[PDB]
Amino acid sequence: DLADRFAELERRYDARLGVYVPATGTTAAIEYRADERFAFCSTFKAPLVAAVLHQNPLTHLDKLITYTSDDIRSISPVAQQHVQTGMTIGQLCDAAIRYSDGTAANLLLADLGGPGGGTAAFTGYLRSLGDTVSRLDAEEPELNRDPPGDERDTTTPHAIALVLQQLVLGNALPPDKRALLTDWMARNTTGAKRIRAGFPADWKVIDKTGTGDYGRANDIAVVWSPTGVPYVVAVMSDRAGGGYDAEPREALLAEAATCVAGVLA
Ligand SMILES: CC1(C)[C@H](C(=O)O)N2C(=O)C[C@H]2S1(=O)=O
Repeated sequence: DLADRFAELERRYDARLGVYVPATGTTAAIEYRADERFAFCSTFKAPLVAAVLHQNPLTHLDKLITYTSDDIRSISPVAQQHVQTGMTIGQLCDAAIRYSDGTAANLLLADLGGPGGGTAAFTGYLRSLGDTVSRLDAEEPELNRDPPGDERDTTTPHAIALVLQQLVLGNALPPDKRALLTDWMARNTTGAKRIRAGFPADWKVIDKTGTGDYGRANDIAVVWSPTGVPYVVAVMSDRAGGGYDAEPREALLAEAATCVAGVLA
């Protein structure tokens, strides 16, 4: 029956909607176009941070990187200011999760090393988790620019909810490292109007946003009930009908999350 509202919301905002919530002991998985392929956009920058953290000791974060003003290419609120200081690996992690800083992301790919500036190694890293579906291919900004139909730079609600589960609630990082990821996602600034705006205020919310062309709007989050029961919620959207220059409708994500809340209480 919840399938009738997702499709109802799909009809209202002229969109395609993806939705996965892993299952608990006490609630069944929520599925809508779950195993269907959506574009990452800026959602990759979350698992990327666990990638550095994991193949790197806690002393790495105080390593400094310098960069030319010809590396700065995507939206980069934090990067274009520090072009003369540099940014330590750690600051680049804060940047890339809290502000979606596009350059910071590209340098953290470079820091994984190997072919196609560290995309090979970063899909690499997704496979250690179980994800044999998702795959990053380009750097910022082409991964947002891909045409709808393309299998490149894509994941699924099913695939990415499961990755997140393992990184925040799971044990795919040791507790010391697991705390940085979660704190950075907990003071994200880009999420105000998506999953956060659909759940009541006494639920706590950590999230990493993504936006693209062809109407792409994306949120992956971990949420906590007033009693402290966690869950994982993945919402993904696009609007190819509207053109390459389609507008992304944020309301659609916040509506869908209110639907999910109804079910989780
Ligand atoms: C600049 C982008 C490629 C992309 C874009 O070009 O549309 N921007 C958004 O809407 C989020 C930012 S981004 O993903 O860094």
